[PDB]
Amino acid sequence: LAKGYRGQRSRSYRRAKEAVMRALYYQYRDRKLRKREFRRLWIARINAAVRAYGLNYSTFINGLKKAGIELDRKILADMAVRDPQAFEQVVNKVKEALQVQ
Amino acid sequence: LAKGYRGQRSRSYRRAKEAVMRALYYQYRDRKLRKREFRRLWIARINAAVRAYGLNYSTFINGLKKAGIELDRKILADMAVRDPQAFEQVVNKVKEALQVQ
Repeated sequence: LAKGYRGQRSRSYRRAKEAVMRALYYQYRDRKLRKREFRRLWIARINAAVRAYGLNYSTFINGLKKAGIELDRKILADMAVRDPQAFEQVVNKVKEALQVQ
Repeated sequence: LAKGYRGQRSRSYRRAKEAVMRALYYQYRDRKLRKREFRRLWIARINAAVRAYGLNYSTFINGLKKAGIELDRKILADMAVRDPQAFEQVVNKVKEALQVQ
């Protein structure tokens, strides 16, 4: 046991652990960056979808929250292309929650 | 709000609710699957790499466990190409451990 537990003062240990640390870093980074690329499209797409409805990503979000609708950007973005009419409903239910005087 | 919380028996509900579930089933299937192609990739390399040292994926995993070495096949398949030498050192530790008189 030298890589699972107990950090030997071994000459070989120091080298193997260094390799383990480099695997961890590179992977962790690809994950985060890959994940950043998506969140990027999710918002680009959602904004673009509510344009024709007189809204922008910012207003659609701060509106969804005051209507009690709990949905993620990956779900939002998906719906807009999978079921366009259902997507329209959420928007209306949000325009209703917003425009109230 | 036939989406976030409270499942009102309206036309909107069912429609928007089916949409959510479809977005969920799809994104879930892609993860599982993508996570499944890699799992196969890893094992295929680690095997081919432990080849010349006189072992296969099976024996190498049995050894990693008798020597108390907790490393992922994700980490493993990484080291095998990033630091071939350090990899050799884990091999030699498993092989050693393995033979007992």
